[PDB]
Amino acid sequence: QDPARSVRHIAIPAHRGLITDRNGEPLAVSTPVTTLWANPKELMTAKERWPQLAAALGQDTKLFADRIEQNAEREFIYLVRGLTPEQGEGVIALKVPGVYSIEEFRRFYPAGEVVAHAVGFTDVDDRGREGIELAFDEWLAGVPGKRQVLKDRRGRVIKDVQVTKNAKPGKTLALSIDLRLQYLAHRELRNALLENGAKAGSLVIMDVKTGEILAMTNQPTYNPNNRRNLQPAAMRNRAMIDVFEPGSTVKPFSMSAALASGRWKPSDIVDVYPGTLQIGRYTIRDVSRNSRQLDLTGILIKSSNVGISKIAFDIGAESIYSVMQQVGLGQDTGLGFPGERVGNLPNHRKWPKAETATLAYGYGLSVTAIQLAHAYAALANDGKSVPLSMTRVDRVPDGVQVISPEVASTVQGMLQQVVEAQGGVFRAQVPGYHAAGKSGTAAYRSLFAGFAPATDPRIAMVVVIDEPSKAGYFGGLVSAPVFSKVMAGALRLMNVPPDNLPTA
Repeated sequence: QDPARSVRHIAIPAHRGLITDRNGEPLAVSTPVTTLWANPKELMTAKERWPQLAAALGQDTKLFADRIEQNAEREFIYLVRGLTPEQGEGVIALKVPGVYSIEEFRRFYPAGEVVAHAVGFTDVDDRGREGIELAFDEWLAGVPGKRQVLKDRRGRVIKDVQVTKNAKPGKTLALSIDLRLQYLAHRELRNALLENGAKAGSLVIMDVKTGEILAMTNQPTYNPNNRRNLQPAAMRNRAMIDVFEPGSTVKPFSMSAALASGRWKPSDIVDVYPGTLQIGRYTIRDVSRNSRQLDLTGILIKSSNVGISKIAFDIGAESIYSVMQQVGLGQDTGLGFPGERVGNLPNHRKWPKAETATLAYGYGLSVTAIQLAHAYAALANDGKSVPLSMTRVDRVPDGVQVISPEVASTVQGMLQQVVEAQGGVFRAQVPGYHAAGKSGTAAYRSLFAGFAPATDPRIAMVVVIDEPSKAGYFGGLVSAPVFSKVMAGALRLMNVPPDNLPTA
């Protein structure tokens, strides 16, 4: 016979660590629940109790009975996982022979859909599946304990023996996300999609000095507390997973290389007439073709592919590739989110003219919205690229000085003109502040990337609107007004003073 007594092991689930926003607002909270297990050998002695037990478990009478009967020779099965503690005590109070309980936890997400992708969610086993819950799973999960119970020959629990290993609680995590800014970004991106009839979109806000991600929202979104019917489209963390060719939004990096070469200054003029440039078989074409001479700021205002290409041929692709690589376009962010996409930054030993030109005006490389925002953050932070963080930064790390402060300041002023000057991106203007930025077109994505205050930058932001299909309230670039609204609120939520003084 089997021994009259045996010492069996039961895991002790650990309490998963609290996730908060940067201000301590709870974002993911472990909630006590009760799991019930049973010894079928004992249940088989108390069959008249089964229907009441099945009812208390929310299970069908006959499906429940079938399950016990088919497991009659086992000494352990789960009856139900994750009942409320109240529902649990109700089941336990039936006093059915062979019914036992385990204290576990399940997550609740107080901000729900507002921060769905960034926070992510746990699986049925309380394990991180998406977002920060996934990226920091080991930190948040801790380590289960193990305890021993004395059982008899038929698996009846006689008593607790001891705990052999205590559970190590999961550890707390404060995100860089500011829920105040995340709500503003979530609301405005949702409104922009509705008014533009768009498929999807993303918005990222970064602190340019600290590398912190202050907001990251995508549409569609979902309620992580109720995923019954959640469609895969909604679950996608587009800001980190969708790659696209950034188009004219990378011209400022080409310009930074031009100004660093020693060969170009902002007042220089390039003749871009007639809005095309033939290089062998290939023709470089501007979208708008109403220009002849443009200064360097003009090339940006007009999104002149021709103009930036002539500059690129003069300075060489290598110098542009170097800046783009160093600011992180097509490069690992270091954020450690499994499944994050890196995109691609093409390299060559001998750069063909077509590849040089297209790199310079943003085709042939592919990036994510996070990378684009980090790149603009370096430009905004006087050329210093601080590593990205999704967690609160108290001690600011050194950044790599990727662009000289002087070149960065010059480009900031050019991008301020892109927003402010006649012919520029009118609806990107941020009332009460000077803002700086650049539009582009990634079945298209509308892109806007920028920062503010333009003369002393604090915040960088990228807006991506995927496949707009309906006319919005304002004309012009679809993503521009979203930048305007979100930047206006974010700057004020952060108490950033206006930089548009009357000449002081």
